[PDB]
Amino acid sequence: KYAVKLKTDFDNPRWIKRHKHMFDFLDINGNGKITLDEIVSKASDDICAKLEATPEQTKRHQVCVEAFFRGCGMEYGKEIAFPQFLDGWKQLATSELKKWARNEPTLIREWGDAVFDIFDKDGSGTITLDEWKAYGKISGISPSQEDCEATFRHCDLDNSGDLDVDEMTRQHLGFWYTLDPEADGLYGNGVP
Ligand SMILES: Nc1nc2ccc3cc(O)ccc3c2nc1Cc1ccccc1
Ligand code: NA
Repeated sequence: KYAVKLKTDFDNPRWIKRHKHMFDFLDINGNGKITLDEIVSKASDDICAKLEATPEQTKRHQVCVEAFFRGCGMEYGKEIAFPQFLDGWKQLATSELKKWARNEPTLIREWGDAVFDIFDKDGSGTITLDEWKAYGKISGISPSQEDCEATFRHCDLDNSGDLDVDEMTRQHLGFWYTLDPEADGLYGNGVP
């Protein structure tokens, strides 16, 4: 009655290969295993150092990356291979889509909040192309300057050509969770 079907396509190779691409990126030494320890050191503490984020921003960012990948079933001290990684993404995505439909806070959005906070010079919550290019290179999500520019042509921008968190979070829902065709090309040619 009150039920609505959630947009998912977890059996599609295009969604599987998206997270396989990122898993290999996390799998620095290419041994097929990753840990939450490495994610939080690389994907958080080391990004915030290069971005010169404040200590509190560094802490808040760590809390959000920590919580996000715990929603994937990862815990400190546990090695994780891709099959488990992808099964956790199925659970994470399904959970996140329900929270979103119910207007409950989502891990993807809070992660986005922590990132935008680092680039919130004036408090209006804007990310400029130049800021994104720096993030994309430091986080490794988008080192190519061309890809970063494609991301901004792809996204809806404000009057200054800038980007806000709601937009990027809605893109992320389509790109990482549901495989919405509207999110295709979010990172240009950097991520399939
Ligand atoms: N910066 C990222 N870092 C990673 C790192 C590993 C990932 C592994 C996945 O399987 C899927 C996505 C990612 C990932 N996605 C982003 C995008 C993002 C940008 C801004 C705020 C929040 C997220
Ligand atoms: Na590894």
